[PDB]
Parts: sequence; C-alpha cells; structure tokens
Amino acid sequence: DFQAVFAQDNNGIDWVLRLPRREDVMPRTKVEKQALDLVNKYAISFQAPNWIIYTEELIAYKKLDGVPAGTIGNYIWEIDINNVPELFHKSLGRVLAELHSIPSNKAAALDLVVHTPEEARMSMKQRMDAVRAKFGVGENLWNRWQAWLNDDDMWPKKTGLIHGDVHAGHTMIDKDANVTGLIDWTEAKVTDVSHDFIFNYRAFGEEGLEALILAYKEIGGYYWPKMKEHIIELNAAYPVSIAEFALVSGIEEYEQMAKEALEV
Repeated sequence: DFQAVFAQDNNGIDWVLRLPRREDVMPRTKVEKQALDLVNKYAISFQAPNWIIYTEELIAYKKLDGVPAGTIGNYIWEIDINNVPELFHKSLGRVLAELHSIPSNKAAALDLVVHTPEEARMSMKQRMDAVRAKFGVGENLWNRWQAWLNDDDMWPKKTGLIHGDVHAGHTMIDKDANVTGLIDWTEAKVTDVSHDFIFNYRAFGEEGLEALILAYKEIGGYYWPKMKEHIIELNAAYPVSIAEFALVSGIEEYEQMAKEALEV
C-alpha cells in the first residue's frame, strides 16, 4: 500500500517518506492520522510518528529516535529472554500508562473506535460467535472462552486509548532499552487496555507479563485484581484473530492455521 523512503533534510534532520501505491490513501489513513495527531498532542514521555506532511501525493514525518527492539548480514538479534534489561518493562509500563491515560472524549470527537467497557466485552463475544459460525470451535476451547467472557471479576471496568499493535518491532528503544517511542498506529482505538500487554506475555512469559503489570500499576495505570488472569485469557483467544485473518485474507495457509488453532 506504500513504499518507504528514508532521507535527510538540508538541515540534517532524518525523515521518513511514504509514497502511496494506491489511489485511496486518504480515507484509508484518516484514522491513523487522527490517532497520531491525538497521541502527539498529549504524550510527552514517548514519541509517535507525527505526520506533518499529509497528502495523497505524500505522507512524511521526522524519523523517530532509537531503534526497534529485537531483530532487524545477521548482526542484530531478537531480545534475549534470559537477560531482559529491567528498564525495558519499567519504561514500557510508563509509556502504556501515559498512552492509556489520554482523554477518551478527545478520541470520541474523532473517527476512532471508542468502546465503553461493556462494548469491549460485547465486541469479544460477537467476534467469537462470528468466528465460530464460520469455522466452529473445539469444545474445550469454546468452554474456556465462554467461562472467561461470563466472568465479571475478570473484565476491566475502564477502557483507554491503546496502541493495539504492540510488538518488539514496533517499540523504539535507546541504548539502555528504555522505550522511547512506538510506531505503526493503525490499530489505535479506545478499548480494553489489555491488548497492549499481550506481547509481554507471549515473548517473555508470565514473568515478563508480571514485570510489565507491576511497572504499570506502580506508575499509576488502571489496575484491577484479576488483570493478569484476564490478559492470559485474552491471549487464549488469539485463534479468534487467526480465524479473522483467514476470513479477510482468503489465504489457505491461514485457514488451515485457524482451523488448527480453533481445535476443530
């Protein structure tokens, strides 16, 4: 959908230019642009791409600081789970807490999706149902999901502005592995903040998840007693996402993957 071009300003500033490959960039990027504008307005403890050039001809922004975390010959490698710097979880907790605290009404005024907590729960229910109607779901997996869905103590009572596509490759870090920015904001919306914790669980296990929760809680982010359990059930609902991708992509490999992951 776009070619990426690095370059430098006359004044020595590094830039990223997005060359559009399709004639519908504007309505297809409007949400991302709005989200980025929002995040840049309110965030001060991390960077997000700031699209100060936004047209059909061109979308361009000043290059963020730092390097993406993890893998990029074969010089730079994925994060070593045996040796994660503590500053990593602490700083990601700081960043997510700031992001998740950005005023929801400001999002509601824009074209971003904004879920109350009840709408986030209902959203998960419907996505599960849709997926099941298309592919079916194994009995034990389905029962686990339903048990989670119906468990009032698990579900958060507040929603916030999330990034929605948090992975190592989307996290900009400095030399000390302090997170300094995030990229790729296409999934930004106001919803269950738990989505932004899934990465830590999957890449770093229960320990990493706990480290992140601890930092987030300590710096003032919204916390509830079953948060960790909830994030783990949300992780257990990943096959919904795989099935969703099979449906939209029509790619057979992922239909196969979906069916295997849905335990049918």
